[PDB]
Amino acid sequence: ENAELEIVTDYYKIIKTAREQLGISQQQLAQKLKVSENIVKRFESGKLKPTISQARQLEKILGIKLVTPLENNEESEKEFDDTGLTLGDVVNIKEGKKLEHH
Repeated sequence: ENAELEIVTDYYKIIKTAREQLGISQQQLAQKLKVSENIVKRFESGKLKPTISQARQLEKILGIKLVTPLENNEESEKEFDDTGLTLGDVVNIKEGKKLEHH
């Protein structure tokens, strides 16, 4: 049934373009949100949606949104979760912060 699918997920183009600009994996995103890789595919297929506190955290999850390698106009305040920034600021003693997709 195609009425039980979704495109108004709050998870479309706007975020999608940009999470990919950061290269961070499905499994890595899922930690940034306390969920599974398997749920995040479920949103990207229209089968499931995030909740309101989660929708609240997606806005905040990247500090950003919007952009492809090509998208030039993007004027909006950078807006990131504090655990997203400030508890993120590690591995601190190494360069660039030593992430899993690096």
